[PDB]
Amino acid sequence: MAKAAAIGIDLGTTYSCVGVFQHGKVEIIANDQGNRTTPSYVAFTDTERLIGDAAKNQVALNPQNTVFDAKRLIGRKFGDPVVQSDMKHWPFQVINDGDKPKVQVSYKGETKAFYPEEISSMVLTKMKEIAEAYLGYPVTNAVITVPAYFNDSQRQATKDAGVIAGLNVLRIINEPTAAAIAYGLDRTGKGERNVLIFDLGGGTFDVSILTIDDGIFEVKATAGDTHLGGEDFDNRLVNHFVEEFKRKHKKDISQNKRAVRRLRTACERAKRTLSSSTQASLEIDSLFEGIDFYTSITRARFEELCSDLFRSTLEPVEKALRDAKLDKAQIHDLVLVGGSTRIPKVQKLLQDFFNGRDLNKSINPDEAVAYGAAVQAAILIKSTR
Ligand SMILES: Nc1ncnc2c1nc(Cl)n2[C@@H]1O[C@H](CO)[C@@H](O)[C@H]1O
Repeated sequence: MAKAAAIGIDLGTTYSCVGVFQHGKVEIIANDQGNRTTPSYVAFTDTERLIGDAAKNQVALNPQNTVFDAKRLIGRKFGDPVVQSDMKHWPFQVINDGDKPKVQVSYKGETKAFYPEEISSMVLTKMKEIAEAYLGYPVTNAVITVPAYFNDSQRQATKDAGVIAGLNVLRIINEPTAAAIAYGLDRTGKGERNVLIFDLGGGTFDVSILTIDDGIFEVKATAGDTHLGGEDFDNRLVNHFVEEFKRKHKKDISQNKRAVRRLRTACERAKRTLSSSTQASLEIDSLFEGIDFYTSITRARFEELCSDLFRSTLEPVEKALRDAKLDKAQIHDLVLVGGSTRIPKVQKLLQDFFNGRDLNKSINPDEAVAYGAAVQAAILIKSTR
């Protein structure tokens, strides 16, 4: 029953996803708000602790006590220059507890501090409860994914997050490996298969090259930009609309925090529409000083606004190919991961770079990692019996 069941969890920097392999198919499980992905956010309020959508929805009102980006801290020392650099951009407090970072917040009127693995365990507990509500029984066995470049300390702290969350961690697997499993790229018989995973998420960009020799995976190269993702494209749209509002009304909205946030969420939505329509409309009632902001933008203008950012995704692709000592024609498969890979210009740039090649994109890119993890969790729990 529950002991013969296992889930696959993609514990992402900005969003998390949970899947279950049953009756010959993967089911990506929708949360209680009907969403197939859940924000990796934890909010501490005057009455409760919020996780996911409810935590993301109140981030504007409670920025000091809304934790996100715990994956950027997990398994790291406080003195790490990555931690020191990132801390300058977060609205929550990061403290030092014997060279280990802790996030410090106000919860129910009291000062509390949490290890990154305790924050990630609250995200994992939520994914576990989402699976349990779908299945009708508690599931405890899980496969949890991590980036291919995570070292032993980051992998161990992720497994610790799983234990705190009440999960039996069957295995910690690499995100590009789970994505290759989702597409069945390890079941092509004999002979070495070279796979490139192009993973463009909400806040990070990763390129991974894997060799699959008779079911055995080997990471040949990892490249990317830890500070490039979908949110940079939302911000390019924000700057455009701030300049358009200034041209139409001769008023600068940039300093009004509420106006900028409402414009930001509307921009994120319009950006998503631009992946399937050639135009999107913004409909903001009383954006600033009682002025409605009803406008539109073409996909052509959006592509111009992010042109340099889209083109920059090809430098880590070339870098990974040189590190792996492989030419483009030596790559057998191209896999898309992350919601931002739905952007048509991004697909066109990657396809043209690989000389007109087909892309593996039939599985929802923001769900491919959880899909593969769910497949692996089923194989692993079956072998355990
Ligand atoms: N249809 C889409 N077109 C463009 N961007 C998208 C789309 N869906 C998501 Cl999610 N994202 C973005 O992916 C990230 C999460 O993986 C977020 O930045 C989200 O906006």
